[PDB]
Amino acid sequence: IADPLVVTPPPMNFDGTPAGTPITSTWIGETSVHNGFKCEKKFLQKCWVETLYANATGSKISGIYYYEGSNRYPVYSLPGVKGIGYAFGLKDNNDSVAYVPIDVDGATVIYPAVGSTVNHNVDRVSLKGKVVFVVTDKHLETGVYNIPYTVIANTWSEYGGGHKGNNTSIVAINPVTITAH
Repeated sequence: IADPLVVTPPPMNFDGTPAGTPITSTWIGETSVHNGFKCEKKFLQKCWVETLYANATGSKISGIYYYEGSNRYPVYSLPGVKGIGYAFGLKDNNDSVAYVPIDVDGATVIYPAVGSTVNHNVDRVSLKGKVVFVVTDKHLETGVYNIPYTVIANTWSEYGGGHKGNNTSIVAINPVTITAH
């Protein structure tokens, strides 16, 4: 079974602005699920997680990115919203695993990652995500932006051993408001 990962950013206030300006000074809405993907063993058998994949569902905005260190994150448009987009981080919730961009250079391996635990006793991977919103129109209107519930990735598993079937799941952004002055 797999639990959806729904990141929950807090309300934002933005006081202006070139495209690519982040709405907040760092990432927000960090959220994690204990049971990201868990394989269900058949009776008297053993199962483990071999690989997890994430496919970002959004449309990239050409030429706009979110930078952290040597990492360059794509920025996507938000269905229903003009002038604000998002970047996101998604990873194995292992303390040895860093956040790095997916969907760069269709789907992306997210497990194993560098630092992940990998053995036949890993029947469960926990997942963690976060988001940042980015100005994409240099003429962003002032007012109240209501970001709708937005699925941002579909995810799925490849399990090993004797299991009851692979899972699919999602990553989504919970609705949030950005007040632009």
